[PDB]
Amino acid sequence: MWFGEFGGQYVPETLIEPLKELEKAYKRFKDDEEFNRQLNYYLKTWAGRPTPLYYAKRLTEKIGGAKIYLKREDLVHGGAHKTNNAIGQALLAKFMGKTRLIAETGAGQHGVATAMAGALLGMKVDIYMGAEDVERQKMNVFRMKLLGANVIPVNSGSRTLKDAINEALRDWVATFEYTHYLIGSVVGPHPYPTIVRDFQSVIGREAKAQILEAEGQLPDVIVACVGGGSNAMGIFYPFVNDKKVKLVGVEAGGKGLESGKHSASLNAGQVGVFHGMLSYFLQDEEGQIKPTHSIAPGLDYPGVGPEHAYLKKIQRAEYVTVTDEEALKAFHELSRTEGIIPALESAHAVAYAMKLAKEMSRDEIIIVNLSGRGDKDLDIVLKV
Amino acid sequence: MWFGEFGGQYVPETLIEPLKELEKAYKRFKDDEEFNRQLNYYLKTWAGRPTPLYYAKRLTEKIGGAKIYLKREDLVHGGAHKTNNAIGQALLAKFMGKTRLIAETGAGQHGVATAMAGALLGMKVDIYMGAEDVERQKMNVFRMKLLGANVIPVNSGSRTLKDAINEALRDWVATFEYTHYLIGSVVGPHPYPTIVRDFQSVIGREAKAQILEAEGQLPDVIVACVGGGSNAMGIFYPFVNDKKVKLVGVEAGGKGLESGKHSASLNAGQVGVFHGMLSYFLQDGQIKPTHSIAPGLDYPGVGPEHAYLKKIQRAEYVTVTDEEALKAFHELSRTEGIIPALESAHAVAYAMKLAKEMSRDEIIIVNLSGRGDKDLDIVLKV
Ligand code: NA
Ligand code: NA
Repeated sequence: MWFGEFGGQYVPETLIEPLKELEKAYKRFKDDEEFNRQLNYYLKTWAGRPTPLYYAKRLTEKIGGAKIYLKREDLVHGGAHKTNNAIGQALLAKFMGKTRLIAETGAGQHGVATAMAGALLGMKVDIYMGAEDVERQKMNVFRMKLLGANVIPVNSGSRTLKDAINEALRDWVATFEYTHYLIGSVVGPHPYPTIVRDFQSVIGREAKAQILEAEGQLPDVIVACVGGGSNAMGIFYPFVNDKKVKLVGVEAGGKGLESGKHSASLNAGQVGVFHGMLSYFLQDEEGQIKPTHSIAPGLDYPGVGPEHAYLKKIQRAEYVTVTDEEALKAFHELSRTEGIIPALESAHAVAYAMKLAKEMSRDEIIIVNLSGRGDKDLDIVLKV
Repeated sequence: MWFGEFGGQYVPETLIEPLKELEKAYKRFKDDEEFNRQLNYYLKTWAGRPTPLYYAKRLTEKIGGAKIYLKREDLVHGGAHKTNNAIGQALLAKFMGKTRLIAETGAGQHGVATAMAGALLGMKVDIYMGAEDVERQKMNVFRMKLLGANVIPVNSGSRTLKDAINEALRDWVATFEYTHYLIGSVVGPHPYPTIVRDFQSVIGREAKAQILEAEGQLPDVIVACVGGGSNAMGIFYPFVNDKKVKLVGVEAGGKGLESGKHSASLNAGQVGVFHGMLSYFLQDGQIKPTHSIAPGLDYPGVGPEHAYLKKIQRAEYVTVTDEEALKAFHELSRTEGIIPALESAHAVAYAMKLAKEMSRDEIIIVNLSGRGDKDLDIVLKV
């Protein structure tokens, strides 16, 4: 439940029953032979795992320092690592006898991954999304409908993510007998931060075997962007006990940390309670979740998962920030130099790895988690 | 250069030398160990090959006849099978010592694939595109520029694909010493129909191994959409000598064959010279305008190797309308959680019809040539 002092289950009493049932089901199935056979079957034949580990030779030669490798999550079905968790949890729900998935979504990217997994597995899908966010992300709303999901605009309160979370929780209280609440990052009350990390750990397990095959040794550094923290935990987790492997999470610097238009919760936030967890949040003087900004839609989440708060505390991972401008430069540079258009989220990680590689020697190795592809971001990059 | 009575090399004398040199280099590199090592290395690490073969269980059960498997070219880097050929030819060009790639593009899809492959290999990329198509395809043009390519609008003639083709040819005449002309389908003068087929044949080779692993037998039918015909040849070719495997090509029926607004060249075209080859093209003597809701099926011709397979009746060619393709687009999205390319949706639509008339122990593989992210704006605007 706890990662040092971070995590917990800060929920109304009514949710203790569904969370207990979910934890018991997860304990039973997580190492079950049949459950894992079906999960591996869907990951392989539907999602296209394993994803390759790509040596960005041109980008490496240009910078003239460490070798940069890219873990190609951009190639998973849907174009984002989110799929790995959507499948795992949707299948877990099916094994629990659930017939319905619900989820909240801010950018709509988790909404899409949940819709896709629900369609795959023949489940009903209802997605809660703040009305202001429905307005900003019309193509993701269309995608979800195309995939058979029902998008429910949340018109109450602030009409944003926090209002969608509350409606999702309220729904789940009433419908948990047949409905699974599918959380999209390493956030939420226990057991979700653990479950999501476990379903993303395939990223790091593949990358470890791939880098040993390619180079005969572990990486010197692994760099991943951090929203809620799921792609970063997924690639980090299998290396945590490899003491010499440096781990770097990259948060959204937005328009600058001084500008207050960012989403760097670890760097600039404070300890607080939200979404049923004790972790770091960007929140105002009155304890309310405060406005966040990134050019990358998926880095708008106002907090960060408790396992990252813990990793920062014990100094096992370092956490840095990259601005909108630096992420944009990296988005262009990767496209031109390697013919890979990255997600703006992932471009934050590419940006930082480019700075880091320059200092390091040529025999050293950086793996960047390329968490998604940038087709989704073409509109806004063209606008800006 | 010939596939029965189709194919050939209908070019001016100025292009004979470049084509001979390409043929000679291709013979030298196609079975060369190092060339193939590097090709497979890029296909694996950069493009993500092999693509999976997916059993569409829910779609199968819903229709209640044959098993429907999908060869998932939608998961290749870029979202379309075009990447396989773009990497192949770009690497060939590099092994020949070329520093520059040119190509023509209609919807921008081959232009994007060429631009990606050129970026990968450190080559200069110029893309000829008709000015009418440039105006209609804002996002693909942007993709191409974002990938480091230069888009050269063509304002000659009717400002369409045929004018782009003619401009690209004119360029290659001048620049061939250092420029490779990268043709995007199984079309053009020899040796291009052969080369592109050979670079797409990886699709069928994987699919053969994958279906034997899953079902212990070859499929009863293979279904693929046909524009110029590269994704179809890629999946067909390794099964051509497996006599019991039925091969079906699906052309764009558009608004309907009787409406005349379509791109069904095999079905309704006549035999003639166009783009340096003898094959079927849609005509009025002149090139006729074509239509499909799928941008990639708007090519007025078809590869000579399909003309040939049709004539000897090794493959059957059919058509599917815009409306049928759209129904299948929606159906695959809802039922399997895969948003297909509108091109690929033609194959899916036909496979769903055919599946209903077959037994539950029979097997269909559909080539899912690409993903549908690129078509969302079209489908919403509809
Ligand atoms: Na955050
Ligand atoms: Na045609």
